[PDB]
Amino acid sequence: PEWYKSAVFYELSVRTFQDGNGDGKGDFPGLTSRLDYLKNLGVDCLWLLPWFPSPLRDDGYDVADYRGIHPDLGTLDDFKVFLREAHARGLWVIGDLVTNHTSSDHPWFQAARRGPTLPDGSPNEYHDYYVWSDEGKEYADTRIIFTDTEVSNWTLDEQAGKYYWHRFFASQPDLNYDNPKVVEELHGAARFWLDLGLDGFRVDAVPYLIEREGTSCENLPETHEILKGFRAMVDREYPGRLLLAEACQWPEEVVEYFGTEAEPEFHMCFNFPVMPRLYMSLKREDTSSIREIMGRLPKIPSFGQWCIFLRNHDELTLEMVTDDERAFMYAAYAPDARMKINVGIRRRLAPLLDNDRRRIELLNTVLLALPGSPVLYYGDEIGMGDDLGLPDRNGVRTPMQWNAGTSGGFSTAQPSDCFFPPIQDPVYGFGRVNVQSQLQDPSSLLKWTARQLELRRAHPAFAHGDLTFIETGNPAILAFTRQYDGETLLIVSNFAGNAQAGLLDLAPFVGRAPVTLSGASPLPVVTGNGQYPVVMGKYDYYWLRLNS
Amino acid sequence: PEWYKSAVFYELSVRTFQDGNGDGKGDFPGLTSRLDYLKNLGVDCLWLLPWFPSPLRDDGYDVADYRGIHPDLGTLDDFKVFLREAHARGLWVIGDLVTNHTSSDHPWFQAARRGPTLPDGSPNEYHDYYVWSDEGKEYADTRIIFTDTEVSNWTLDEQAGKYYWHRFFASQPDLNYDNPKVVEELHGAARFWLDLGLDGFRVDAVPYLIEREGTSCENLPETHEILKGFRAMVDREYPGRLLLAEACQWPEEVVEYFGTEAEPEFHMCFNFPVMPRLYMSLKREDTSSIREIMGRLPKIPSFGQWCIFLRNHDELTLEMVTDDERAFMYAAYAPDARMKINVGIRRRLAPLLDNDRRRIELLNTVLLALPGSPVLYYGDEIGMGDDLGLPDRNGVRTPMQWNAGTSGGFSTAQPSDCFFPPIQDPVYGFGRVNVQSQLQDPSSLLKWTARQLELRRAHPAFAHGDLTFIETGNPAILAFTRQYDGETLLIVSNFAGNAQAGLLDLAPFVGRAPVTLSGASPLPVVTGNGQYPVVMGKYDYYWLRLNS
Ligand SMILES: [Ca+2]
Ligand SMILES: [Ca+2]
Ligand SMILES: [Mg+2]
Ligand SMILES: [Mg+2]
Repeated sequence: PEWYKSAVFYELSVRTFQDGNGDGKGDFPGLTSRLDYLKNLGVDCLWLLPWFPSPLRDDGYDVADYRGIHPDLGTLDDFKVFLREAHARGLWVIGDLVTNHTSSDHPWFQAARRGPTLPDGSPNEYHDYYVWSDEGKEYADTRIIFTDTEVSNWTLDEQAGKYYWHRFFASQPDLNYDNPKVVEELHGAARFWLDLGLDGFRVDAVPYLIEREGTSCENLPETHEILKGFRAMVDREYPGRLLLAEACQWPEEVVEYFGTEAEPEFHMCFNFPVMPRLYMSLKREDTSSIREIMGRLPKIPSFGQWCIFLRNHDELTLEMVTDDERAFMYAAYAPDARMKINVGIRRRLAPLLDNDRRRIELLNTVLLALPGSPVLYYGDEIGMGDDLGLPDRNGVRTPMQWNAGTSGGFSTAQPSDCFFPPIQDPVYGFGRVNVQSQLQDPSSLLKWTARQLELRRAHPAFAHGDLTFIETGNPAILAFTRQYDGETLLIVSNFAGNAQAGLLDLAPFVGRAPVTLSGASPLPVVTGNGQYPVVMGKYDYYWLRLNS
Repeated sequence: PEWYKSAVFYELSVRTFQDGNGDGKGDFPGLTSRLDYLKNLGVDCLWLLPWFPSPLRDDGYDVADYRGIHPDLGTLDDFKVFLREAHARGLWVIGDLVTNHTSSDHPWFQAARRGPTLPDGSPNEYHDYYVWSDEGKEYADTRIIFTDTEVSNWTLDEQAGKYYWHRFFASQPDLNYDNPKVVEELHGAARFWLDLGLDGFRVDAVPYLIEREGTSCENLPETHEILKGFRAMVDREYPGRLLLAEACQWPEEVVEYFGTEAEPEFHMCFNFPVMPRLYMSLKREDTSSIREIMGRLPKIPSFGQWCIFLRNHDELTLEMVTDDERAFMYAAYAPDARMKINVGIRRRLAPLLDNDRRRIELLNTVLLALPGSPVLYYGDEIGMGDDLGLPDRNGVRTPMQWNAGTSGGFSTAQPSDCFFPPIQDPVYGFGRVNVQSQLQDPSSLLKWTARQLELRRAHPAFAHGDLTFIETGNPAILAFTRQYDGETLLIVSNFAGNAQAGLLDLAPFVGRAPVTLSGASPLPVVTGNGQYPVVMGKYDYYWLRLNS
């Protein structure tokens, strides 16, 4: 099976991981010097956030050169050293392809804004690279994604005297994918990095590629068309490489980004639909929305694999939940208005869960036990907090906390000279929360995460097995089976904060012997009608094997 | 009924708790300013470690003046203000009465080592306050308690040309309790403090008052008589004041330090027999130990109440335990040789349990649920560690860690200037383990301990009920009821580090529904023959209520 199906992912920003020269910004030489840490954590694949030259108006997602390294982060040779040294340890590394839009400082758009026709006689080839409007009335009935900061997806450009389109900030003008010249430009930027030996791409914001008047301008077939062209190129020209899609839509729409077996698209998509339902189910102590939303995801093609996660560099997004659910999630997890941003919640995993390690453990359990490949977000393995006095989603991207020395070992610059300030409070600051202390503590959250990934890595049914929900008689208790290659695991999880009893329907497995995955503690044989009484402590997780 | 039966005790030492004036030594003004903290934690009664003038060769337990305040800790003035502010918060205060022995620098031993008769001709009435011999040959068949330091319980005095008796250090000569003037002198010392409003005394080294030839010199009939007369004096004269006794012995001998209804002795005694079995059942994952030794405890008088603890200012003592049990304890809990001392182990609780919060919560659960009155060792509520670079048993008496500031908030003197250095290592140092942090953390151990304590006081069967073990089918699971005034608690505890199944024998309670104590979540009703199946996750505790 493909490497990505068996891999564990780790999402970092090199501007925020490890500063190597005291300017207060993370860089590639600083990341390289930490590769052993990630290896020994149990990670296989590093997903780096954008590293290209950029004014950093959307923290680097507004690219002004698709084929360079941002001068903050080092040189193209620093990048090459880092790639051969990650590969030498057997890590894979994937990039972030920002295909929907460039920065307005990108030279294509400095060219395009001159207008269809140059001051010179001739037509401007670059004008058609972007999406222009005389009045800016097209594509109405089209939501605004960045809702706390933009009032329209059209913006007036003094130079061109026309309107240009942008799904995100005005600093990020959309690329026009109806121009074949733009599709080649994208292909050629991907080739440049694959040629360097990068292992693949997380492709950002795929639903918003093609616009069409009279539609929502999400998930249009033309978009899927272009995406299949990209997969067809990679298949032909770089077999083995991974394309991974960010596509925050509803179950029915997300699954289309795998394409089909006849016409493949992405190898992987994030499982955005479950992520918010995990959090809500913990507050209602009812797990049915996990079962409902999981049950709407169809099966995916053979090459496919879900990517599963709890948090990331962005807001905990609520754009694709019911209106009732979003109101509930705000009251439950954003009690201060400062905690919201756009249509989401800008908080890290530990503070979302009141820093309760029993809860952090339970959720990481469910992350690791669901059909997919897990991606961890840097710092959640040590329980990092957030800095809510920082603009946009930056309070969730503070520097990695390595020890209790200057700026948590991230830099020898002082906290207020760092790009973002490292967190310094009594609960989450680097005095209390850092890698070094957790390397020496036998019962660390970090030690726990490592040992828990070891446990998954010894049981391939987690990566490759099917999934079937067991009836339980108690909505607080979620049980399911993962089956593959003969092995049958049974995962049992309590979303309630006190003891719960359940009655599992194990009728398909009468005569079988449940043992724990850790130390094979035996449990009673499934007998009779297979209805199986269980009791569970607050936030307990049972990882079982049903022996035939 | 009697206030000590229903109280939570907290053991601290003034010198290491809080320094008010910045000389690096804890003082009574500093302790006074922290009474809010202990009141809020849920503590009812402070239990102070010897505060008297001393050369501190055994850390205050070698007393040189029974009626004063050691100048390190302030004046008798400051101690008065302390008792007032404690009492104004509804806090009882008991002291330590060190009764078997005094310091070489006590005026009595100075006067006594001047021979049986003086230079002038008169008799020396002080020579007989202490126990002398000419050859040092009486009382073999007697052990050395400080096996690591002392080779004989006799020690020649250069100046008196005789040997004096001492159970502990040669710096702490044993007082002679065949001399009735000594008894009066102790009643005189106790009344000094009772008269100031102290609420009682723990009496240390109580089993060693009387020596007799041919005998063990422990637990002697004449020893209980002096004690019986101390109880009489107190009851007759300061009624309602508490007498607590440290007596590290086998169960059948410890129970008679209560004496009887006819002849009362102590109100309370430390339950030394069970405490080392909690630790052994954890490692063996086998609670048979605890049940064996609890059944060997005979019933106690009506005024009687056990005092349960996990740890104290001393080594974890293994003297009163089997050779095989001691070898098991050392291998499991003393990996390094200098963690051993005096047939014991000198580590604090959190290091003993590998800093595993699940293991720490579990044993605090059992401390709080066994029948008796619990005593907390200071800093265990936040998870302090120990320092083995300090001699003797001082490694567990580090300054209380209040916040991340200078010397952990214990003093403005910097760490090398403190009486004992405050701990600074990466796992248990004050930058990471401290009170202010855990006040702010919604999910801290300090907060878990306070909540668990107020969950206990809400259910008076813990303090007063009886105890009945319950069959379980699985040695790793301990289960028992506490019954009192028509309330039946049910306590189920998993001492294994993975999931365990049990069959709870609940026949008496058929028809009744087990209800969770935290949140009132109901479990299914006990049907059929009372055989009630359960599963439990690693180190789980269930605190249940049975309702008819
Ligand atoms: Ca677009
Ligand atoms: Ca004596
Ligand atoms: Mg730098
Ligand atoms: Mg002082």
